[PDB]
Amino acid sequence: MLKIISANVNGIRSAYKKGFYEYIAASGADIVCVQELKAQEADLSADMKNPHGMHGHWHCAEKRGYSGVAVYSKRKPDNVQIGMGIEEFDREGRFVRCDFGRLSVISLYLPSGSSAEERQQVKYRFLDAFYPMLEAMKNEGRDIVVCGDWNIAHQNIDLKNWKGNQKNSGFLPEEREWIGKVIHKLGWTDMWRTLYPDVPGYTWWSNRGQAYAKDVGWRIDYQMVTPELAAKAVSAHVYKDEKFSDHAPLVVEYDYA
DNA sequence: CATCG
DNA sequence: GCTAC
DNA sequence: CGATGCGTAGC
Repeated sequence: MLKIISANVNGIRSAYKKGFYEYIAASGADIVCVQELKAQEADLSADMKNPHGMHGHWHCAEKRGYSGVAVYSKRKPDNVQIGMGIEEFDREGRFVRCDFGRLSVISLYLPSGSSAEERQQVKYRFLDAFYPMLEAMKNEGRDIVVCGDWNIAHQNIDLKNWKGNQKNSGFLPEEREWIGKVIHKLGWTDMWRTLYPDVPGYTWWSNRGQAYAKDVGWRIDYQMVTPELAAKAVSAHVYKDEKFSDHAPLVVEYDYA
C-alpha cells in the first residue's frame, strides 16, 4: 500500500505556517513531492528537510525566495539525482529525482510562462529538453511517478474557463499538444484523468476575484505514471479541507509493495 | 487571468 | 516598494 | 469577444 502526494506549497515557510507540516504526517503519505519552496538550503529548518523523520532531498534556485522542489520519503532513497543534467534550468531548482529500488519518484516544477515573453520561450525550451528524458525514463523499464506542477491544463474539462483562456499561458494549443504527445505518443498515464474521466479535479485557483470560492480553477498539477504502476492505481483525491497554498495537494494511492 | 463592458 | 506569480 | 486592472510570499 503506497500513498504519494504532490503539492506546490507556494512557499515552504508559508505552508508550514498554515499547517502543512502536520498534514505531512496526518495524510499517511509515504512520499511527498513539493514545489515552489521559495527558499534555499540555508533558509530551511530541519523540520523542513526531514519532516517527521522522513528523508528529504531538494534542489533550490540560485536566487533567494524562488522555485525549488523537494521529495520527502518515509524510506531511504538508495539513489538520488538533483538537477536534470542541463544547467540552464538547474539554476532554478526545478527537478529532483529519487530511486527506491524499482521505484522512482520525481518532483517537478515546470516553468510558468504567464508573467512575460521570455518566460514563455524558456517554458518551450524546457519542454524541448524535457521530452527526450521523459522518453528515456519511459524506456528505463521500471516504475516511475513524475509528479508536480506541469503548468499546463490538458483539455477543456481541465479548467472552468477554457473558452477565454486559449490565448493565455497554460492553455495554448502548443502546450496542450505537448502534454498530449507525452501521454499518447510516449505512453505516460495522466493518473487522475485516467482514474476519473469525468471529474475536473482542479488543483489551482488564481487569487483574482473569487476564483477559489466559485471554484474557477485549473488542473495543472499532475502525477504522470508508467503503465504497469499506473494500472496498480486504486484511488486519488484533491485534498481541500485545509488551504496551505493557492494550489491543493493531489494525493494518489497505488496498490504496490 | 477573473472579470467588466 | 519591488518581483515573479 | 477584447480590454481592464490585480492578490502573495518573500526580497
